[PDB]
Amino acid sequence: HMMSIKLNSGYEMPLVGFGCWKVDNATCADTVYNAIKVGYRLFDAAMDYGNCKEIGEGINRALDEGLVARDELFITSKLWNSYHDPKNVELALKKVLSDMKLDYIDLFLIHFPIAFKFVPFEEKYPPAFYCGDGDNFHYEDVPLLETWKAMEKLTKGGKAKSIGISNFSAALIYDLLRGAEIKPAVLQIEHHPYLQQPRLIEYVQSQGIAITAYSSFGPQSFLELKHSKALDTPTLFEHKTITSIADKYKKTPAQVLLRWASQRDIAIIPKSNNPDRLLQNLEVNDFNLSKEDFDEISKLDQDLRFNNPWDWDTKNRIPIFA
Amino acid sequence: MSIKLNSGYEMPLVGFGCWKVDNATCADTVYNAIKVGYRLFDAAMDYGNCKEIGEGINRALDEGLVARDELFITSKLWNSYHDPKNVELALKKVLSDMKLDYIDLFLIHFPIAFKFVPFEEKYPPAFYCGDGDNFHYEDVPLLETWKAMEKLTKGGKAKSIGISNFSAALIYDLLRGAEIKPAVLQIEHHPYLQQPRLIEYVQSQGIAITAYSSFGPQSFLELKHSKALDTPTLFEHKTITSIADKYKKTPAQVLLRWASQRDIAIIPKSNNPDRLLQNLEVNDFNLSKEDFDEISKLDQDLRFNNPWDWDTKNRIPIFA
Repeated sequence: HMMSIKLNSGYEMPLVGFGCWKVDNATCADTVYNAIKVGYRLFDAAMDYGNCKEIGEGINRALDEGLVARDELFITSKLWNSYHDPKNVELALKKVLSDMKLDYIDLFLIHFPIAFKFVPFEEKYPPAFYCGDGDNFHYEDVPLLETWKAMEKLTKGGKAKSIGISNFSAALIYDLLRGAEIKPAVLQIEHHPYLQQPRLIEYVQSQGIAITAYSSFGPQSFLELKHSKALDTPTLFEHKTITSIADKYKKTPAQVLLRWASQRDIAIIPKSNNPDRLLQNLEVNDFNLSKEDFDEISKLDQDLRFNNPWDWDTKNRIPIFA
Repeated sequence: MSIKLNSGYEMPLVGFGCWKVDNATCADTVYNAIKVGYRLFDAAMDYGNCKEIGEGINRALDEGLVARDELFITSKLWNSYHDPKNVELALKKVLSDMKLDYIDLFLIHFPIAFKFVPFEEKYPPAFYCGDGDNFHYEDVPLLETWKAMEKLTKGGKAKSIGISNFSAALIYDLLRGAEIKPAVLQIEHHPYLQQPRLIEYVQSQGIAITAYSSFGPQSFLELKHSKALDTPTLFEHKTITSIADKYKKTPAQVLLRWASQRDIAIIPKSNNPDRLLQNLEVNDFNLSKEDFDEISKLDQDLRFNNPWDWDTKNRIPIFA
């Protein structure tokens, strides 16, 4: 019995899934398949990762070999910024289903509250930060609610069982719900002990919207730690608060960081090409953090965000987190 | 000194903030301020002193001390009137209360939409939503309210329109469906809450910024929002006082110049004629690049005007 979240859409989402963000294309199909074998059922994808095709190979391989049924899996993808124009939303979902070789996805998210200039799929895919003009960014004047209304229409046809958002601030969600007929089922955000955004969490969960975390391990390189305003922030794998808790339960820092989220009903999507870690991540809910552990971890919040589109376009700063 | 708004009109960089001015003395205070040389007056439907402000303005006008086109009157659409049909009714109420036939700037006070309350039932409604102490809200997207604000500029009853307490992410989205860019953004702004990227993005869009609470937190509950051990008032912060000492100025002048020198409009208040004249002298002195660097270190995201604390049942997350 793996844990799941009952979405407001009526469908169940596994609490612990496999994040395909940053997974290399060469090994992706095997990694996905080997994950399904281990027991993973949710797989987090996106139009911008560029491995949707390889993810599908792993899925359909498991389906063909009879390791699982389709309704047992939970497939997430994300509408990239280039396709916020309502005319291109349905086309984007078709593109996802085509690449992954699936008849439907379980969750389709607006990847960012950002609308790049539409780049035809034939011109470039994944478009990433290309907007039809070299390295220059260009944007479309498409309010988020217009894109959401197109997302709501997708659910009428079944091609997307549930719809959601990613990287939306609480203020944006607050306004979006004023015009939404269907509330988002899921909000995905950067979430780790250094970026805890407790009031965002409280408000979003108060609305019955599930939350998925990415970057659960926090910053792990120079530029990622450079966002800190403190003098010498360590990685959460070395922070004394994490290692002490980890040592106390004979768990790894990674398991503590993942359980810190899942135990608060925040879905996690870790990745791993290591068999021992792959099973450790899946069974991360085998121990319990105490009230005292949570109080100590809450002290680490320092508003350290290292996935910030502000750093994308230097000519027109993207202020979604400003 | 003034700043030319993207609407074409000039807004004085130093105004008189009528927020928290007592009704009994507001009219004389406003009138005396005009005599000293003040031209911008920052009002709001929720302040409860709109009539008294208009009294001081019209007293000066009747005496010929100033012409109406020399004054810049700002008011704010309270949260109860975000439903488009109530937007023009709200402005008409402001104009009637203040006894003026047009306003220079009309701001959406907050990105929050309370349940409408008829003007006869209670005015100003404040946090009343037609149900005792319970808060109730309306599903009116901000863009719908803005479209009604835009319509107000076509009839001249409001020369310019703007917003207040909007985050950059909200402005980013609002401009996607806006025919008229907001002319002004008013926000809490002080060395403890500098929001530098919000300032940069907003000013890069041609939008003027007005600061309130330029002196920072000055009481126990206001300072309590700090996560630090013992935050002092900015009047006694060593970074502020050292700058004031070497330039032979007051901490208040430093705090105000920290905003005005960056083209951020200020709206202090005072009943002291000498302090009133002092505040009008913007370019009396300048802060150095080093001064700005030292002051920037004080930013700690200390926000003490947060609607999160209004409704404990349905937390208002506009700053979360």
